[PDB]
Amino acid sequence: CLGTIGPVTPLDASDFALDIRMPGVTPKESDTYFCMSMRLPVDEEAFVIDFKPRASDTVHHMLLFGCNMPSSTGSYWFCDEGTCTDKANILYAWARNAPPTRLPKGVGFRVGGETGSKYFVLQVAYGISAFRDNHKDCSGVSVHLTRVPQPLIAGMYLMMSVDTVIPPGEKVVNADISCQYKMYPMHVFAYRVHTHHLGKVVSGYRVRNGQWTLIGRQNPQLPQAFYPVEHPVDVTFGDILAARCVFTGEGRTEATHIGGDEMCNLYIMYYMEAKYALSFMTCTKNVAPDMFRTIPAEANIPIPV
Ligand SMILES: [Cu+2]
Repeated sequence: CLGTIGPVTPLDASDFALDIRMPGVTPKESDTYFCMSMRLPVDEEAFVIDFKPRASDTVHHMLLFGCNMPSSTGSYWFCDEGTCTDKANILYAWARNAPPTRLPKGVGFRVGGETGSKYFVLQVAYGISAFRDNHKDCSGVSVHLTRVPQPLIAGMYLMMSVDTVIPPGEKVVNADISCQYKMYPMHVFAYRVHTHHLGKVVSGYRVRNGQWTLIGRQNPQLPQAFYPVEHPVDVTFGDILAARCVFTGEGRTEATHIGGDEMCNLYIMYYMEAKYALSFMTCTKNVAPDMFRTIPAEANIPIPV
């Protein structure tokens, strides 16, 4: 917190580093989520091509989002209040002991410009010793940006459930998500799963001509970082993306709805060739419910915490 680093560090003619660091916060109670924003210093298009975590020891988890309207203009805030008022687009997730895993060579997220995010929003989640004379913490992430066009553009394919209810006691409830893919090819290289306490497992697949290829499979009670996809999965025009979240209602007194409460989110991080690329994409439907009768057995086997 006596760093001399400077928020923008020029690197060479076309690149700069952005240091995104909590402005000296004091985590009070445990499980505390703090948020801060950082404006891109350029107006034109740039590419985020690398990330370096600068985490304290006590930092459990960090997320980085791109958006155009952070939820506060304050120095920092509590993320309970929200991340961005507009769509918060996840770019990066770090968890202690997870390998955060790198952007592949030639891949960048596109920001700035007419259609790219104007701000980053950083979230830092703290795990706290009750002495320390109000310790100041400046955890965060350094971001590497370039104005040199990248050949491959990263983006997020967000699958989410909204139609499903968990009746009390049911032990096993499936929430299924599926959409037809109709863009240029995307190549999936990482995934993140999100659910609250009732989630057991979250699985994502590419389905082509009735054959299922796993994108990724994880227990959402583990740290919600981005996990790497072993061998990147090409998703192409005509494929279906399918995801299933497995819930419990055991110990529940009343029904639980999948709506912010429970959630079934699968973040599929991809790249696409630059000239055909888009930054986002979402599925919020179950268009092919019948196909889940053929889902691989593995999508139902638990992954204990
Ligand atoms: Cu949630």
